[PDB]
Amino acid sequence: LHKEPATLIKAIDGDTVKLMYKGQPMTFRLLLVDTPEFNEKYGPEASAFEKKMVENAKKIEVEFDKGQRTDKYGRGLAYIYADGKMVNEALVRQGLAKVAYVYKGNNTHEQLLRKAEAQAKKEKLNIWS
Ligand SMILES: Cc1cn([C@H]2C[C@H](OP(=O)(O)O)[C@@H](COP(=O)(O)O)O2)c(=O)[nH]c1=O
Ligand SMILES: [Ca+2]
Repeated sequence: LHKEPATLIKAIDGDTVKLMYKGQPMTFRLLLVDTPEFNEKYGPEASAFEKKMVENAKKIEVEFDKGQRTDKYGRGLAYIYADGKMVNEALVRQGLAKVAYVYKGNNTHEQLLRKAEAQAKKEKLNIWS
């Protein structure tokens, strides 16, 4: 897997972000996670968390997995990094996302994220409280 440059356009909610990638605007959906919708419990906090993470970054990077790179809605499917820290992993680690939508062939970081989820749940953080 490879990290590729991109620049923030707009944080959208806990697990979607608009980025400029290869010079084109696109909505990215974070692989292997599910945050609550903004209307649900911890939704605003997931949104706020993702936003701060990408807005504070000097460097945003996109990492595609080995399988499909866009979903059925045209959203990019990637791991997103903020100054080298994976946003997908961080959300799970804080108990602001569940590991979710694990499809064969786009699951390189599954076991890393499940480990973070186990730590969040142990700590009774946020959605696990
Ligand atoms: C994360 C991810 C979501 N999706 C699709 C599955 C779901 O279809 P449905 O919309 O039919 O439920 C939807 C979940 O996205 P959201 O959690 O953003 O709503 O996005 C993929 O197809 N591949 C993926 O890797
Ligand atoms: Ca969601």
